[PDB]
Amino acid sequence: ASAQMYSAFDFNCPCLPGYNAAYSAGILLAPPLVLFLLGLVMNNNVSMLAEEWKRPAVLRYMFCSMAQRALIAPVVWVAVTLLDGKCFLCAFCTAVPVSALGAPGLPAPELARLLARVPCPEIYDGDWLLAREVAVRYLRCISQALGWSFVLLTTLLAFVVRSVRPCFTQAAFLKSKYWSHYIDIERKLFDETCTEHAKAFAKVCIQQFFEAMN
Amino acid sequence: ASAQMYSAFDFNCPCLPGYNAAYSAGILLAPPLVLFLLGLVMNNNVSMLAEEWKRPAVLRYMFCSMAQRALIAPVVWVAVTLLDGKCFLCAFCTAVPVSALGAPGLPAPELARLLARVPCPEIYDGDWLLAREVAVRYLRCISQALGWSFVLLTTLLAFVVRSVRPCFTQAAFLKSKYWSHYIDIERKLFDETCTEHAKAFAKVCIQQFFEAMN
Amino acid sequence: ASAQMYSAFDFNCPCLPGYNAAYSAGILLAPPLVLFLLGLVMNNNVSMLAEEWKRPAVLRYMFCSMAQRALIAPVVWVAVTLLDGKCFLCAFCTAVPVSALGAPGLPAPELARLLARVPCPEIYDGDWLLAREVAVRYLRCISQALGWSFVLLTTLLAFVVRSVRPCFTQAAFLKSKYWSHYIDIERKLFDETCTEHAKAFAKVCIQQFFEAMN
Amino acid sequence: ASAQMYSAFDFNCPCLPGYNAAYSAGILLAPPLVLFLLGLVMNNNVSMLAEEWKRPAVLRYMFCSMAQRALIAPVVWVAVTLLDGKCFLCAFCTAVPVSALGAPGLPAPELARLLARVPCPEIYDGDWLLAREVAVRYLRCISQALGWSFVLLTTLLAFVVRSVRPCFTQAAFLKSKYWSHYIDIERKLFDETCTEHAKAFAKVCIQQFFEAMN
Amino acid sequence: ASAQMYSAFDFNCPCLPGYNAAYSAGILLAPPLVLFLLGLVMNNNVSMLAEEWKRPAVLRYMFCSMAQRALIAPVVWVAVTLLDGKCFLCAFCTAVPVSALGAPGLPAPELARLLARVPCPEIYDGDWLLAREVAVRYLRCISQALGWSFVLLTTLLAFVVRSVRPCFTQAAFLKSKYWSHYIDIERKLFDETCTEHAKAFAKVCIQQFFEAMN
Amino acid sequence: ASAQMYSAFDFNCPCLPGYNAAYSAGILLAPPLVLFLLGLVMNNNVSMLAEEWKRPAVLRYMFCSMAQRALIAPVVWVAVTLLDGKCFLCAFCTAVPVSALGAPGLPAPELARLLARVPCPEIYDGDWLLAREVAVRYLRCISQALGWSFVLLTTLLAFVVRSVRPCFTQAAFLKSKYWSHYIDIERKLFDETCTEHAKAFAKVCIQQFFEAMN
Amino acid sequence: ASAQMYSAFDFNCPCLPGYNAAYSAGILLAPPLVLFLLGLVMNNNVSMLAEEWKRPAVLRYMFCSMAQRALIAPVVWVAVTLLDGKCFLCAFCTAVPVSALGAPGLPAPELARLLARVPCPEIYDGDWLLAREVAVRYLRCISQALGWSFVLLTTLLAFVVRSVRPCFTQAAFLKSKYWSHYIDIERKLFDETCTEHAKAFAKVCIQQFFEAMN
Amino acid sequence: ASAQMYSAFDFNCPCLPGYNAAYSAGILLAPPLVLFLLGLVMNNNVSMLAEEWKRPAVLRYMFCSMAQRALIAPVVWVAVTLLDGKCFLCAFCTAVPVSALGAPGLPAPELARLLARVPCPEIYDGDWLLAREVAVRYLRCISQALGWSFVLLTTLLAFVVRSVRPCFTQAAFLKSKYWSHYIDIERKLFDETCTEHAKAFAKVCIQQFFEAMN
Ligand SMILES: CCCCCCCC/C=C\CCCCCCCC(=O)O[C@@H](COC(=O)CCCCCCCCCCCCCCC)COP(=O)([O-])OCC[N+](C)(C)C
Ligand SMILES: CCCCCCCC/C=C\CCCCCCCC(=O)O[C@@H](COC(=O)CCCCCCCCCCCCCCC)COP(=O)([O-])OCC[N+](C)(C)C
Ligand SMILES: CCCCCCCC/C=C\CCCCCCCC(=O)O[C@@H](COC(=O)CCCCCCCCCCCCCCC)COP(=O)([O-])OCC[N+](C)(C)C
Ligand SMILES: CCCCCCCC/C=C\CCCCCCCC(=O)O[C@@H](COC(=O)CCCCCCCCCCCCCCC)COP(=O)([O-])OCC[N+](C)(C)C
Ligand SMILES: CCCCCCCC/C=C\CCCCCCCC(=O)O[C@@H](COC(=O)CCCCCCCCCCCCCCC)COP(=O)([O-])OCC[N+](C)(C)C
Ligand SMILES: CCCCCCCC/C=C\CCCCCCCC(=O)O[C@@H](COC(=O)CCCCCCCCCCCCCCC)COP(=O)([O-])OCC[N+](C)(C)C
Repeated sequence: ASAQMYSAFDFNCPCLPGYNAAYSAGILLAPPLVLFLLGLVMNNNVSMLAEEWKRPAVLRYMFCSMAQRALIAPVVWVAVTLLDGKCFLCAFCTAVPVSALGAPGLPAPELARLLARVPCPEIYDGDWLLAREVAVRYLRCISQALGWSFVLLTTLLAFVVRSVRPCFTQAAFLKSKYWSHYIDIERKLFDETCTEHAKAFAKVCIQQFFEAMN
Repeated sequence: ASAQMYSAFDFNCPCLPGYNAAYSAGILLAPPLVLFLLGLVMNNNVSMLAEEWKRPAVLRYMFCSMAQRALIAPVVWVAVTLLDGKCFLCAFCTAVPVSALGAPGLPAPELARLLARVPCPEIYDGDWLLAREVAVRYLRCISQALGWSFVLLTTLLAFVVRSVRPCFTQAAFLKSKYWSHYIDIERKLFDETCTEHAKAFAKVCIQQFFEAMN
Repeated sequence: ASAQMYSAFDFNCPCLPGYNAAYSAGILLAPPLVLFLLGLVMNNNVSMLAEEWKRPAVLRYMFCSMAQRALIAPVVWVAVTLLDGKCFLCAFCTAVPVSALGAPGLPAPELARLLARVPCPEIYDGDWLLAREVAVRYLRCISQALGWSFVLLTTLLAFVVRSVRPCFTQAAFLKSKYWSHYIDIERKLFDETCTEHAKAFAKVCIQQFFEAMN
Repeated sequence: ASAQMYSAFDFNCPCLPGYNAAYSAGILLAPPLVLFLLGLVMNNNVSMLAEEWKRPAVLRYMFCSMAQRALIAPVVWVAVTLLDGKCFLCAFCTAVPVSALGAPGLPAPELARLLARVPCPEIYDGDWLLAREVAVRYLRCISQALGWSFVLLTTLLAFVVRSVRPCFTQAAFLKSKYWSHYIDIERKLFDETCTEHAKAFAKVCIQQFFEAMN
Repeated sequence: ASAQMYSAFDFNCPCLPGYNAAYSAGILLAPPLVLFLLGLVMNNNVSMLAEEWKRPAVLRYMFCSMAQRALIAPVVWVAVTLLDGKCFLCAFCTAVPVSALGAPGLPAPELARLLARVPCPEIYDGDWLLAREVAVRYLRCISQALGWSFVLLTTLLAFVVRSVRPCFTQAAFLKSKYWSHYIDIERKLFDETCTEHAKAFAKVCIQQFFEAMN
Repeated sequence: ASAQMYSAFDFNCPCLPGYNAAYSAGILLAPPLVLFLLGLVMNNNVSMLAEEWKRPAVLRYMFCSMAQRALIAPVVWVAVTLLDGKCFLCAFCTAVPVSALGAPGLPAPELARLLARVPCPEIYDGDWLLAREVAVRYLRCISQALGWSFVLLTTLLAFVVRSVRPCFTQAAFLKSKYWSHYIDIERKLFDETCTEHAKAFAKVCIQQFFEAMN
Repeated sequence: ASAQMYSAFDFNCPCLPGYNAAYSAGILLAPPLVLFLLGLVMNNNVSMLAEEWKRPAVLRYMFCSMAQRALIAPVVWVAVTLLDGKCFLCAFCTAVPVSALGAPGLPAPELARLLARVPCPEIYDGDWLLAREVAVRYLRCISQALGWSFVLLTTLLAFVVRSVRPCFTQAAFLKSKYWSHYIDIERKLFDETCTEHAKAFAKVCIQQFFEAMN
Repeated sequence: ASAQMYSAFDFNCPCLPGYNAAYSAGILLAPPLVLFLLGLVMNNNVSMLAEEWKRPAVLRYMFCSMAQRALIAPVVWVAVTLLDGKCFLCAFCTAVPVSALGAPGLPAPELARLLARVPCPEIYDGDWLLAREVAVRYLRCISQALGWSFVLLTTLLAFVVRSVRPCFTQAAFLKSKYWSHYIDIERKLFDETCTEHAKAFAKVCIQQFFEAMN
């Protein structure tokens, strides 16, 4: 439910020397933060939970669970961005070593107005000190290697929580389990009494509804 | 049920210096207002609700509920417009800084008749003071950043109503729950009596229908 | 069941100065009128309804209902025509301000024989006083804005009938409800007697059908 | 089951001055007549119906019904032909006003051998007195307007038969209803007796079929 | 099950002056004759039927039925050939009036070696006395008109057999009906006795199959 | 299950004067012979059938049946080859009458090295005595006519076996019918005894499997 | 499950005079050997079978069965390779008769460095002694003929094992049949006892699980 | 669940002489290691297993099983990389024998800056000592041969574990089987008691929920 957005969600990368960090860093942080606290609003175990959490048990449970199953969305929508390589080229294009690993120099301020124009766009000035195909696929390299290094740092970190017992014990987990299926039971518990008691005054008001004219 | 309309619904953007604000602001406000008060007409809990709401309980409920589930359509059809970037370029094209972040100047009134012609269309005059690919993807940038900032302002705002108790208490919600499944019950309550009582005069009039000729 | 016709139903727009109003206004009025009184012929509650409606109750009901559910087809097939913009350009092409918002003039009658040739077709004469891409997408603008203004005038108008009680009361609606499922009941009421009574003379004539030769 | 034939069924339009009326009028009349009396052969209530209809009741029913449900095929396969515009251009191409609404004249007989060559084909002679794109889309206009005027003349006419009582009364309709489900009942009536009586001589001849060798 | 073959079944039309009649008339007669007596071999009511039909009742039935339901395949695979127009152009290309309705003449035998080369192929000699696009779409015209005239001659002829009583009476049809479901009954009649009697010697030979080693 | 192979199974046609007969006749005989004796290996009524068929009843049955239902594969994969026309052009390309029905002559041996190069390939030498499009579509003609003549010779021949009684009588067919469903019955006959008798020693060995440690 | 791999599995054919035999013979032997002993690992009747097959009955059965049903994969993935013709051209390209059936000669070692470059690749040197289209489609011929000759040698060989009794008798086949459905029976035999006995200590440990706090 | 990632997961191959080994070896090791210890986190038999595995039976089981079924993902995502040939060309491009099997030499350091630019990219310098199509499809050869040699080394190695008894005996496997379906049984064991005991205080608190106002 994350990578599908990346198919049609376009990317812009404004080639202006100094706004790049914004639009670059803007797209890598916002969707995670919005995806995180959006799926959290979907789990129905949230509403009353913060209600009684301010008056002064299960105080350390029923919040770690939501924190886990709702924290899979951001970590995937932040890894797929790195592996593509369009979010990284847009940002650090202004800091590629020119005279080496690219020869002649140029003035300082105008150069930033030149090298900043070497993402994907077809408005790049061209020849001097750099060929566009050589600049890219070098920054795309550093992203993907830095990318895979990220997911190792997470998937390994997902091996301790599901293998160690942070808040997984019979202190409140078992007790909180007692809250599991009472509420939905209360849905079909009072509903039968509610639906039945509605039948009490049903026939009473229904008097004129039987027949008369027909 | 919102983004699907944006697939085939064309966009025009009339390159005339002064009507742009209309056609731009026209398309960003109308569909929300029409989508809002259209889904509201779909919920069957609306008809009698305004009926008795003028004679002088549940006065503060049964209207907030409809206001919520029917207010998801506009907020999505107003975010997708920003992220695309065709509604914003059409409007503020007349206020892009020319001499900087774009050099030679020109007369005032004719310039508005020139810069106003730089959306998507292929009738742009061209060279002076601006390249068309540089104008766009700078306004497309400001939209998307302003766009994501919008949805954060909403999805976070969708975290207080579903986590705080605005009109969520046992004052009328429980009482209004008693109105929940009586009406549909009344559908199949009098129907059995109605369908049965119809069988009363059925055999009476059916006398000549048994047989005679055959 | 309306917009699907607009996919393959071609459009012609004859570039002749004076027939345009016909073929333009012809296509915007006829399909509504034919769609309206066609779906009306589909509701089975129509046949006897006009029968007894001329001899001199439910006189103000059982006709407003059909008038509603069968009046959704035209209002949609008349909004989709405006939003496209091909029905409006074909008509008012002869009244676009030339010397402004388009320079040199020309004779009166021949001009109508020129400006009338600027819809979609690729037979337009060309240069003088107007560029074809500038004429269109200005009339396409006025249509869409006028279009959305239409649907607001209707969807809002669809909020009073479903929220006010024009003919929605227990004067004949409840009485007319008594006619609801008697007729279809009469279908399977006399059918069992008819199908049964057919079995009366069945065995009588079936005498020679048992066996003899075999 | 009508418009589908129009997808792959090719059209020819022989550009010969005098056969056009044949091939034009030929394709607009034949498929209706063949579609009409073809679906009539499908309704199983036809066979004996004409049998006893010549020896000298239901004499005015059981033929109007078939005449209705089998007369929907032609009226649709004759409207779709008009709206397309390829059946009309092929016919009246020889009678388009040349000197006006099209300038120099020509000899009479050769002209018919020229104007007759202006349907779709790419063998048109060209320049004089008419541009091919102007001839078509003027005759295509007159067809579609004449087309929609047709379907109004029919769909309105389909509003009197389903709203007036031509042969819809309890004179023979109810009596003819008695013939409704006897015949199919006679199918499974004698079949059980036939299938059963077959079991009579079944075991009789089956004597040598039990066992002996095995 | 007929027109589907016409999709991939290629057509050749050998442009040789004198073999055309063969390959043309060859493809219009053979598939009907093969389709006719092929579906006839599918109806299981054929095998014994010709068996006892030579020793010297139902003598005039049980053969007309097969003759009808198996004669729908050829009549459709012979109409679709005409309407296409590739079977007719291939044959009568040698008899198109040249000097009229097409000017200069030529020698007799070589002309047949020229006009015979004007089907679809792109090896036509060209200019003299005929343009290839004018020859075709004139013979394609005569086919389609002659084609529709055919299907009228058949579908009308299909209105007398299903409306008159050629061999539809209670002379052998009812008697032959007695043969309808006895045979398939005999399938599951002796099968139960056969399957049962097989169980007789089943346990007898199964003696060593119970157990011993295990 | 035959024509599907002809879709992707490529064809080569080596243009060498003297190997053509091999690769041509090679592909028309092998797949039939392999398809024939392959489907024969699929019918489970084959294994023991040849077993007891050599020791010295049903001797003339139970082999004609397999010979029929397994001989439908080759006759279809040998007709589809003719109708295509690529198997025939590849073979008899060396025997097309050149000086007539095609003018100047040439030496004998080199000519065979030329005319042999006129299948589909684009390495044909060209001009003299023959145009490539005229050679093909003449041999493709003779194949298809010879092809349809084949299938008539078979489908008609399929009308005598299914209408005459070659080995269709109550001499061994009825007796062999007694072998029909005993074997599969023997599958579920001893299986119940086998599966049951397995339960004998099941509980005996299962002693240590109940419980002890747990 | 074999030919599907051949769709996307690319082929390389390194045009180097002397490695061709390796990469050619490498791809024709390995996949068979890996497919053979891979499907063998899938049949669950293999594990214990080799276990007791070394300590010193069914010694000649239960291994021939696996050898058959798991030997269908290689024989198909080795026939499809021949019929394509890309595995054979890659190998024997260095041994095509040049001076005949292809004229001028050349030095020995360099020639091998030339003729070795005439597979599919577009780096072939060209003119002398051979045209690339003539070399291929001659080796492609010898493969396909040699290919079909292969499958005849196998499918015929598949007619003796399924028609003769190599290891098909009541010596161990019937005895080994007794091992057929005991093991899976043992799955659901001890499972019911295991699942039941688990219920023994279930209620014992479940004491504190009933209720107390709630 | 492995090869699907290889469809859209792009590949970069940065043509810089010395980073190639990193990006090459980086992509061949990381996904295996991440796929391995990711599927391991999916098997629910892992959590408590490491818990009690540190306090100082089944000590040598319940870890070999997970090690097997979760070690199929890496071995497939490491074989598909070799067979493609894009991971190997990217690495060893700097060590292809130039003067042989490719003539003139060049300086040492610049040469590495040239030969390193001969993967897929279209920035290769060109002519001297090597043609790009000859370099590739020679390294692609060595990969595929080395590739198939790999999978033989594994699939054969997968024949001993499933045919020998490493940890497959009745020492702890049978005992560990006793842990198989108790836990899920404990899910629906205490749940019925938990769901039931919830019904204890259900009616107690439900007192005010029956009726009063209605
Ligand atoms: C068509 C569909 C497309 C498919 C996509 C294909 C491509 C796929 C590519 C890659 C797939 C990678 C999968 C990753 C592993 C997922 C599991 C996981 O992580 O769960 C853990 C998450 O919670 C944590 O414990 C981690 C928290 C670490 C902090 C990270 C900061 C994030 C904020 C951003 C700031 C960054 C700033 C720094 C910027 C550098 C634990 O929760 P869980 O509930 O126990 O997990 C259950 C695991 N299970 C589900 C298997 C059992
Ligand atoms: C193929 C399909 C395409 C998919 C699209 C993919 C792209 C998706 C992109 C983005 C997705 C973004 C999702 C947003 C969050 C939705 C939820 C929500 O907001 O609900 C809230 C809405 O009601 C409110 O409380 C907000 C009201 C704020 C006022 C906004 C003005 C709007 C008028 C316009 C004037 C603007 C003028 C100013 C112009 C700047 C609360 O109601 P709820 O019932 O409690 O919500 C339940 C939430 N749940 C559903 C999860 C539980
Ligand atoms: C993918 C699919 C494609 C879809 C197509 C999309 C395009 C659609 C475009 C258009 C759709 C138009 C629909 C038309 C209305 C149909 C109903 C109707 O007409 O029934 C009537 C027909 O019988 C009559 O009463 C009319 C007879 C008039 C005579 C006409 C001459 C015809 C002969 C030719 C000579 C011409 C010579 C003159 C030449 C100028 C009455 O019968 P009914 O049984 O009561 O009808 C029930 C109606 N109901 C079904 C709703 C209840
Ligand atoms: C994707 C699918 C493609 C669809 C195709 C779309 C295109 C469709 C185009 C057209 C459709 C046309 C349909 C035709 C009508 C069919 C019905 C019929 O004819 O039955 C009759 C046939 O038997 C006869 O009575 C006729 C015999 C006349 C002799 C003809 C010679 C044929 C031999 C050749 C020598 C020629 C030599 C002369 C050369 C000039 C009677 O039998 P029935 O059992 O009572 O019929 C039941 C009718 N029902 C089925 C409705 C109830
Ligand atoms: C997408 C799918 C593609 C569809 C394809 C579309 C194209 C279709 C085109 C054409 C379809 C043609 C169908 C043909 C008829 C089939 C029936 C038949 O023949 O059965 C008979 C076959 O057995 C025989 O009796 C014939 C034996 C004659 C010997 C032929 C030599 C063959 C060896 C080669 C050497 C050649 C050397 C000489 C070279 C010149 C009898 O057996 P049956 O069991 O009683 O048959 C039941 C019939 N039924 C099934 C209807 C009841
Ligand atoms: C659309 C879908 C695409 C399809 C793809 C098509 C292409 C397919 C192409 C090829 C398919 C190849 C299949 C391989 C066989 C799989 C089975 C197997 O191996 O299981 C074994 C794995 O565990 C082991 O025993 C092997 C461990 C060896 C160490 C390898 C190092 C790996 C680390 C990397 C470092 C490398 C460093 C060195 C670099 C050179 C045993 O476990 P099992 O549970 O008993 O297996 C059951 C087998 N069964 C499943 C049949 C019963």
